Amino acid sequence: SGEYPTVNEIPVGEVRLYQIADGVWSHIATQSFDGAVYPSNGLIVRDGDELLLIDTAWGAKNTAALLAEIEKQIGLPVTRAVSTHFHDDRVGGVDVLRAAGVATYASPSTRRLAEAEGNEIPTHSLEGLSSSGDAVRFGPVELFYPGAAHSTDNLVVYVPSANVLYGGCAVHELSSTSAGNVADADLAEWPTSVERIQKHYPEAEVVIPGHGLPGGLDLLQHTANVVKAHKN
Ligand SMILES: C[C@H](OC(=O)c1ccc(CN)cc1)c1cccc2c(-c3ccc(CS(C)(=O)=O)c(Cl)c3)c(C(=O)O)[nH]c12
Ligand SMILES: [Zn+2]
Ligand SMILES: [Zn+2]
Repeated sequence: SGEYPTVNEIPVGEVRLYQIADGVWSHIATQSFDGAVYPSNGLIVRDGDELLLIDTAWGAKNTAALLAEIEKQIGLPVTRAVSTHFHDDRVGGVDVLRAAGVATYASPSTRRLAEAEGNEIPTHSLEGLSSSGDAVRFGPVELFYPGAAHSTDNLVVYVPSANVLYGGCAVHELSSTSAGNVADADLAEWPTSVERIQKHYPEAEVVIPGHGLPGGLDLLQHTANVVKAHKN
């Protein structure tokens, strides 16, 4: 159909790519957790004759499959990866990346939390992101720390060439009916963090959530709405 691929269409272990814009893809994979199956997204951004990866494919074997799919579909080497928070859907697979020549990065907050939780740990620390509203450049993207939301360390990623906003797990898809896995969330700060994203990226054309279908800037307001209803 060429439509964005949904949880039931992706067996656990296989990875899909979806072209978002020129030089921008999402990657989609599925994983089992606590007896249910979930999709999750990441991003790929062309960086000259190399690629920048945002987030793993949620597990070691999924991430190996991601690398194979990139080779098949794109054929440029992944040289760097950024993980946007410490959960396994973002860092699970960092060891696979590190053994495939990829330099792995995350904020110091993410690295601390990953280490404390027993999740895989990116090698390199991203300074300059410790206060909400902070932004830094990283190859063809901007990394932005909006404040605590889904997690206290969550980062969002903007692709200025294409006006693509990758919200990661701080942003939910339009069909969502709850705020996802909130165990490490700050439901009270989340709307404020989303407002910071809205103010900083008003020209975003595509908004990609951490899980589920991309859309437009409405994903941000919807996220605030579902989080408020969850807190309530
Ligand atoms: C890998 C990730 O682990 C955690 O978070 C986690 C938190 C604490 C512990 C305890 N040490 C362990 C693991 C995770 C595991 C399993 C599921 C998720 C979901 C998710 C996403 C969407 C929906 C549909 S929705 C919006 O309509 O609710 C749902 Cl149900 C869940 C999300 C997310 O929200 O980012 N992260 C998910
Ligand atoms: Zn998470
Ligand atoms: Zn998530």
